[PDB]
Amino acid sequence: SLTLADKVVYEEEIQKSRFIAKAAPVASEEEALAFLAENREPEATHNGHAYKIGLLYRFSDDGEPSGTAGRPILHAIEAQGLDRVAVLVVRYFGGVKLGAGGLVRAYGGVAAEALRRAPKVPLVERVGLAFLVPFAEVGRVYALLEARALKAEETYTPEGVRFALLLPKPEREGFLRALLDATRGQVALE
Repeated sequence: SLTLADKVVYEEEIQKSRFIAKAAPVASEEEALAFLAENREPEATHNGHAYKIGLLYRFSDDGEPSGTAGRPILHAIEAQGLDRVAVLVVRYFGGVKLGAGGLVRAYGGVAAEALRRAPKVPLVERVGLAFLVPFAEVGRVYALLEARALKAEETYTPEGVRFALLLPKPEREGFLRALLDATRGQVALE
């Protein structure tokens, strides 16, 4: 999954209605509601929104016909493979009715455009690994760590060196395989 690397604002007029999409990365529901509260415009016709944080998601039509604003925004977030993102779409009615179909395309479309234009970065979960290395294998492990640009907490004991490492979840498997290979399996995973 990708998340936003900065906040973005994108405005577009559709059949005279003014749509302003404001998006930001959010790592907790507290942050999502804080962002929405700060960016909502009280005198707008509607402040539709949606956000996704892992399994947690939320969407709101704020008065628009049910299913025409909130879900389309959430679908735009999901369609671009984003997570830990909140999107608000402020709307100022301009005198021309868009119709349910047009609303779905407007809210979803403007949210999608804002998300496409925003800078994005991979959403990575940091995880830890710990293992005990016999003294005969320590040299090979330090070389491996250097070779993979990894730094670890080290504890020297009578049975060898205990290493504690933090790294991206997607890289955990590759590292353990590299470790087991460099030491020919002579290590105790903890």
